[PDB]
Amino acid sequence: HWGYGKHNGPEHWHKDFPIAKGERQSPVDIDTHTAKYDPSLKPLSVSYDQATSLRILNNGHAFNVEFDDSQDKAVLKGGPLDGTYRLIQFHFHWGSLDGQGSEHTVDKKKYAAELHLVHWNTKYGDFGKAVQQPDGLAVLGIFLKVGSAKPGLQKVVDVLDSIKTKGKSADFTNFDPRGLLPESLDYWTYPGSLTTPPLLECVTWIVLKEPISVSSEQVLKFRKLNFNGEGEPEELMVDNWRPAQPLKNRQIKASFK
Ligand SMILES: [Zn+2]
Repeated sequence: HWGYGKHNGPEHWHKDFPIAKGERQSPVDIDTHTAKYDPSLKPLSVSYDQATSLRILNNGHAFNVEFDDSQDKAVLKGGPLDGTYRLIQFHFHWGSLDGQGSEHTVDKKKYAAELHLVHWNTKYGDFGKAVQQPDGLAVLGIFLKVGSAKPGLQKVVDVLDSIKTKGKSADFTNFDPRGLLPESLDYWTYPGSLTTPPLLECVTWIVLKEPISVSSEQVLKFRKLNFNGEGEPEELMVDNWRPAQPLKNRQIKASFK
């Protein structure tokens, strides 16, 4: 099955998932000079005060912090979005070295990692239905650079020892995703896809301009995770990012000048 190795990584995905070569694939390089300031964009609204985290799961390609999305407790709206999108999970993509790991790039620069907060459009009633729609998801992307610690990430880092291998889950309640956000909500936005199979073209990407900084120890702990299940041969969960895909017939919009 698909993965990030030599024989099953991104360049192979198209064989099972032909949309890999589609017209609105993600991620992309964000050419900051070619992005268009868009005045019709409304302010972005991130309402996470009532978020209910439930669990953390190693799914064999990343770890997801999952939320209760059975009510409007943690929602994204505004910006380029019509309507209300509920937070279902967040996860990261990261590198084996600090010089790579992000999926999106900014003027070809790679960050050490990238946080994805995955939301679905409440008009479609659940995540499974939403991913089948062209406006089904909104993913808020935040770049991580290595420097000072991010205190708000530490609770995540500390539980990773409990979900080292594929299939492991652990209770993860009362985590506040507001501690992972940078000061500024300035963003680029464009229409794209899931960056993991099934690669469905259902995502409005909202990528924040301002990275968060995390410590070297914090990202090191990500790199101790395993793609494999317990008792299978150990392969460190690193470089779980898809490279930048062709922009094709798309223009990236910016909320700022
Ligand atoms: Zn992702």
